[PDB]
Amino acid sequence: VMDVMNRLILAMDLMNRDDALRVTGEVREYIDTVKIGYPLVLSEGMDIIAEFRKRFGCRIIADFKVADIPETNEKICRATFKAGADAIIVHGFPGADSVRACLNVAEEMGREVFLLTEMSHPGAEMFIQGAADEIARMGVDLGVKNYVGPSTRPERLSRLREIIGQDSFLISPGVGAQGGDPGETLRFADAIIVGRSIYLADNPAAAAAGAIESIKDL
Amino acid sequence: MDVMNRLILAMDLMNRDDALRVTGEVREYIDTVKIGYPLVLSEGMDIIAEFRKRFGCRIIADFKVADIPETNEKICRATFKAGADAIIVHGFPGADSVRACLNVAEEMGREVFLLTEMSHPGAEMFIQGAADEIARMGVDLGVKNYVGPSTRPERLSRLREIIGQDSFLISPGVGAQGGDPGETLRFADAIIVGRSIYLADNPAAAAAGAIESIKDL
Ligand SMILES: O=C1CC(=O)N([C@@H]2O[C@H](COP(=O)(O)O)[C@@H](O)[C@H]2O)C(=O)N1
Ligand SMILES: O=C1CC(=O)N([C@@H]2O[C@H](COP(=O)(O)O)[C@@H](O)[C@H]2O)C(=O)N1
Repeated sequence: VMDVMNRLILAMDLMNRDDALRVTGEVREYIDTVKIGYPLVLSEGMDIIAEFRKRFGCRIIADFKVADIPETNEKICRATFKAGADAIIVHGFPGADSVRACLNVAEEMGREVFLLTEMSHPGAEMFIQGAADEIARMGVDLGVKNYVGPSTRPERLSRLREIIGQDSFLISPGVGAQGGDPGETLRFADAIIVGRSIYLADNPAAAAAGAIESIKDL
Repeated sequence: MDVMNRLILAMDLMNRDDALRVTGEVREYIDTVKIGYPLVLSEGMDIIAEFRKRFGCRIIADFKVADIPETNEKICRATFKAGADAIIVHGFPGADSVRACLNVAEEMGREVFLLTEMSHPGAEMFIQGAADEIARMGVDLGVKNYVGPSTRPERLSRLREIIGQDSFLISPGVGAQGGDPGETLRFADAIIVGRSIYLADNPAAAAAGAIESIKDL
C-alpha cells in the first residue's frame, strides 16, 4: 500500500492555482499525499496535477468519484492517469461493471483505484448507507484493495474495515470541518483526509502540525 | 427546454479536432450538446466556450455530480463559470447534495438535471431499487429536469409517471446500448445519442437517419 506520510492526506479543494499551490507548499513537510478533486481541476485544468508533481514531491489521488457507465468510466480513467494521477476514486453504487471498467484501466496503466463505499454527509443515509456493506463486499470480490469510508460515522467505518479486512488500504474524509476526530478515525483508517481544517486555517502548516501532534502516538 | 429534433448529441470524443469536426458535421440536426468528462478532462473546460462560439448550441455538462453538498456547490460553480447551461447530478447521494446543486443553478441562471436510474447493466445492482424514491425526492425538491434509461422502457415510463408530463426528461442508451429511438420518445422529451453518431462512418447520415426513424414523432 502507498506509504502516506503522517497518515494525513490533504484535500486540496481551493479553486485557484495560486492559493492551492501556496497552501500545499506550506504543508509539504507534513504531507506527501494530496487529494485533488473537481473543484480545483475544473477551475485550473488537468495540468494542475502536473504542476503539483513538478513543485512538490507528492502522490496524487484524483477524487473524481467516477460514477458513469463502463464505457465512459474507462475514458475518464484513461484521461486521468494520462495526466499523472497515481490513483482515482470511483463510486461503487453504479454497480460492478462500472467498477470493473476502472480496475481494468488501472491495471493496464499501472495505477490504483480507490472504491468509495459510504459517504460522510447527512444525505448518505438516504440511499448509500443501506447499500454500503454490499458495495464493500462487491469491492472485495472484484479485487479492490483501496477504499474510502466515512469518519463521521465510526460504527460504519468500523464495519467497512471488517468487510475489507486488515490488509486493504482505507482512507477516511470528514475529519475536522465535518466533525470527525483524527485519532478515533485512525482506529480503523490507514489515513485521514483533511481539507478545510487545514486549507482555510490562517496558518495551514500550523494546522497540519497540530493535527499530527494529536496523533503522534499513532 | 426546447431541444431541436428531440436529439441531444453526446460528444464523448476525446480530442478537440475530432470533437469539433464531428459536431460541425451534424450541427444542422441539433442545437443541444451534452459534454462530459471524457472531452473536458482531455481538452479542458474552455472547450465549452469554444462550442458556444462555433455552434451557439445549448450545453449540458454531464458531470454526474456525486459529492457532499459543499463540494457539489464548488463543482457547479466552476461548471457554470465555464458556460454550461445545465448540469447532470446523481440523486443517489441524497437530498442535501442535490439541493446544493439546485442553489447554485438558481444563482447563476442554469438548470439541474437529476439522474435517477442509469442505463447500464450494473444499474440493476443498487440504483434501480432506489430509482423511484430518487424521482419522488426530485419532485419534493422542485426538480423539473430528469434523466432516465432508454435501455429499460418500462422503467423510463415509470419515471415519467412519477415526475408528470410537465417535467422535462432526457434519455441515454439509445443505439449502441440497445435502446430504440422511437420507443424512448414515447416517454422522454429528448434522446441522448453518442457512439451511434460520433463513431459512425458518416456521422451526418447517422444523425439524419436517426431523425428519419422518428420523423413523425
Ligand atoms: O464521503 C466523502 C467522500 C469524499 O471524498 N469527501 C471529500 O473529502 C473532502 C473533505 O474535505 P473537508 O475536510 O470536509 O473540508 C472533500 O474534498 C470532499 O469532497 C467527503 O467529504 N466525504
Ligand atoms: O444512465 C446513463 C447516464 C448517462 O448520462 N449516460 C451517458 O450518455 C452517453 C451515452 O452515449 P452512447 O450513445 O452509449 O455512446 C454517454 O456520454 C454516457 O456517459 C449513459 O449512457 N447512461
